[PDB]
Amino acid sequence: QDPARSVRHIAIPAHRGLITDRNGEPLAVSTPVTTLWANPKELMTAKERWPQLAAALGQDTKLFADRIEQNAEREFIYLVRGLTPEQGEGVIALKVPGVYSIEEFRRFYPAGEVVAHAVGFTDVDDRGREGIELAFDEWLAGVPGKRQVLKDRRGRVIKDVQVTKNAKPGKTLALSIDLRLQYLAHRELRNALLENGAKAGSLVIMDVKTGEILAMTNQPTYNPNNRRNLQPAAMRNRAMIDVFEPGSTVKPFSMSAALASGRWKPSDIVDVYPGTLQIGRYTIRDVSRNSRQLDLTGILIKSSNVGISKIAFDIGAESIYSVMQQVGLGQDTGLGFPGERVGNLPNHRKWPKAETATLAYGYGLSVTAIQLAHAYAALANDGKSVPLSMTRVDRVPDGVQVISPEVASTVQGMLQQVVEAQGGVFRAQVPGYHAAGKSGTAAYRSLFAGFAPATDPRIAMVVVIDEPSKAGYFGGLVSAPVFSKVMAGALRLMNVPPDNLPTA
Repeated sequence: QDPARSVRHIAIPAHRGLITDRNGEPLAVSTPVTTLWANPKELMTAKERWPQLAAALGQDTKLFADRIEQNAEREFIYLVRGLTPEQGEGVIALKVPGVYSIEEFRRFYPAGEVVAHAVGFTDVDDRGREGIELAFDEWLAGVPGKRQVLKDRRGRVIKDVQVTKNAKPGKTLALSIDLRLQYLAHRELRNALLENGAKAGSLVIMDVKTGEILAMTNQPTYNPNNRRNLQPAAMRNRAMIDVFEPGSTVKPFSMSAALASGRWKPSDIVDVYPGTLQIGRYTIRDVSRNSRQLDLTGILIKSSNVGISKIAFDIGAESIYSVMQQVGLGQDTGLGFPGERVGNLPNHRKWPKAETATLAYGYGLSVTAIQLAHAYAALANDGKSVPLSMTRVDRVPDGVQVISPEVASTVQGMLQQVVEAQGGVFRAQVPGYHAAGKSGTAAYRSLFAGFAPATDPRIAMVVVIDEPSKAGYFGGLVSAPVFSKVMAGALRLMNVPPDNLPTA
């Protein structure tokens, strides 16, 4: 016979660590629940109790009975996982022979859909599946304990023996996300999609000095507390997973290389007439073709592919590739989110003219919205690229000085003109502040990337609107007004003073 007594092991689930926003607002909270297990050998002695037990478990009478009967020779099965503690005590109070309980936890997400992708969610086993819950799973999960119970020959629990290993609680995590800014970004991106009839979109806000991600929202979104019917489209963390060719939004990096070469200054003029440039078989074409001479700021205002290409041929692709690589376009962010996409930054030993030109005006490389925002953050932070963080930064790390402060300041002023000057991106203007930025077109994505205050930058932001299909309230670039609204609120939520003084 089997021994009259045996010492069996039961895991002790650990309490998963609290996730908060940067201000301590709870974002993911472990909630006590009760799991019930049973010894079928004992249940088989108390069959008249089964229907009441099945009812208390929310299970069908006959499906429940079938399950016990088919497991009659086992000494352990789960009856139900994750009942409320109240529902649990109700089941336990039936006093059915062979019914036992385990204290576990399940997550609740107080901000729900507002921060769905960034926070992510746990699986049925309380394990991180998406977002920060996934990226920091080991930190948040801790380590289960193990305890021993004395059982008899038929698996009846006689008593607790001891705990052999205590559970190590999961550890707390404060995100860089500011829920105040995340709500503003979530609301405005949702409104922009509705008014533009768009498929999807993303918005990222970064602190340019600290590398912190202050907001990251995508549409569609979902309620992580109720995923019954959640469609895969909604679950996608587009800001980190969708790659696209950034188009004219990378011209400022080409310009930074031009100004660093020693060969170009902002007042220089390039003749871009007639809005095309033939290089062998290939023709470089501007979208708008109403220009002849443009200064360097003009090339940006007009999104002149021709103009930036002539500059690129003069300075060489290598110098542009170097800046783009160093600011992180097509490069690992270091954020450690499994499944994050890196995109691609093409390299060559001998750069063909077509590849040089297209790199310079943003085709042939592919990036994510996070990378684009980090790149603009370096430009905004006087050329210093601080590593990205999704967690609160108290001690600011050194950044790599990727662009000289002087070149960065010059480009900031050019991008301020892109927003402010006649012919520029009118609806990107941020009332009460000077803002700086650049539009582009990634079945298209509308892109806007920028920062503010333009003369002393604090915040960088990228807006991506995927496949707009309906006319919005304002004309012009679809993503521009979203930048305007979100930047206006974010700057004020952060108490950033206006930089548009009357000449002081």
